[PDB]
Order: sequence, then C-alpha cells, then structure tokens
Amino acid sequence: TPASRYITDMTIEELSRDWFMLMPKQKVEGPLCIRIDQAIMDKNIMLKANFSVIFDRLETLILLRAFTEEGAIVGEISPLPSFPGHTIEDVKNAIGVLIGGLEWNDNTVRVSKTLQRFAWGS
Repeated sequence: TPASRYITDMTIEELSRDWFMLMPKQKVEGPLCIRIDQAIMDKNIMLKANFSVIFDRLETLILLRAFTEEGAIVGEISPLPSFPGHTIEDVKNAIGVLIGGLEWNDNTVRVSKTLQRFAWGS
C-alpha cells in the first residue's frame, strides 16, 4: 500500500511496546482480537490505530491501541493471524465493543482524528 494511504497514529515504539493487564479480559470479535485491562477505571482514553485506507475509508487494520492521558496502553484490537481478511465493518464492531468495555469501568473514550475520519463516525 502507498505511504500516502497508510495511516500511522502510533509510532514504531508504541506498536511493539509490551503491556500487561492487571485484570485481563480478551474477546474474539470475528477475525479480530479485543484485549482490555478491566483494572483501568475513571480515565480519559484515546483509541489510536495504524491502518491502510482506500476510497476514503479504512481498508485494513494493522493494530489499534487504547492510551490513557499519561500514555499507558490499556486496550487493543489486533487481527487474528488465521484470518488475514477483515472488513471495515469488523473493525467498527470491535471498536464499539472495546468502547463499551471501557465505559463499564467509568472511562471516557475518544477515537483519534483519523479513526473518526476513516472508520468511526456517521
């Protein structure tokens, strides 16, 4: 995919950073894995993603991570390696699930400018 059509909300360091859930919760949502630290509560959270775009919309998700204001990773949507294929609809389903999950724990959740523009938002 052209560099122009690859959105990178995250740095190389942010994508590969190890993070550890104190109260893990994991879910398969079609071809995507959703992970969330249920320990995290009462925080403002930003979803950020690296993904390709085509025809003005998210095409293929590489990785999405949830960041607290202090910059800790507390949540993640990743593609299952046995399901190379997924759609924007799959990605949107998973984002709504992850948001729901964090809202259960009294977190306020926002999505990045680019996610809003390319996938999340009417």
